[PDB]
Amino acid sequence: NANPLVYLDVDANGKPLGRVVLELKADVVPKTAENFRALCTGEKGFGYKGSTFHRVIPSFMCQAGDFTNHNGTGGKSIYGSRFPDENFTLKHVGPGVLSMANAGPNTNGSQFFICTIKTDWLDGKHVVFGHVIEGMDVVKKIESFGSKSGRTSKKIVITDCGQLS
Ligand SMILES: Cc1cccc(C[C@@H]2NC(=O)[C@]3(Cc4ccccc4)CCCN(C3)C(=O)/C=C/C(=O)NCC[C@@H](C(=O)NCCOCCN)NC(=O)Cc3ccccc3CNC2=O)c1
Repeated sequence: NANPLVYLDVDANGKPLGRVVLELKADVVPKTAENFRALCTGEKGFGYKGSTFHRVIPSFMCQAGDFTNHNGTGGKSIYGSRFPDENFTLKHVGPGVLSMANAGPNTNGSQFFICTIKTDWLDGKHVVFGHVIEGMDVVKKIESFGSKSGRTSKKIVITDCGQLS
């Protein structure tokens, strides 16, 4: 079975930035990939639609997915509030890596990040589970509205998301 492709359509201050297309590596991390896929489609009754990129740091990563507290302290997975680190097989190889945000070991929920640089120091600490395959330019636009603290200069909103099937 082919790896799922999913999308995020992103606004800045109500103005469309475009579409990010992500391949989820369900072959290597099936459980982590399925959580993200299901949060994109909303099929458990909750997910990413309408939530924000709440922490964006230039030359590091763009972080999103806290649809419960919208500030980096929340989120939940389709398995429960948190689920374990599935494996650390895939590595933070460069820009475009899609990886799980966490608050330490075995705290995956819904928050995720897209790298804008090789973040190798996160290897073995954050579960990588996909990669940008179209729309890296959009990711760079998101990055342009970040700051050193991560606070965004514009409201960055995932206005739609889903699975490309
Ligand atoms: C409950 C839950 C479940 C799943 C995910 C999450 C998100 C998770 N919430 C948090 O921890 C906190 C703490 C808290 C409070 C209440 C409940 C739970 C936790 C709240 C949000 C703000 N909060 C801390 C940070 O912001 C932390 C930054 C950090 O960990 N600082 C170290 C160096 C940096 C790097 O390497 N910086 C390089 C800078 O180079 C700039 C170049 N120009 N590492 C990082 O950011 C590591 C990293 C990596 C990817 C994604 C996220 C994160 C951080 N995890 C968070 O945000 C929370």
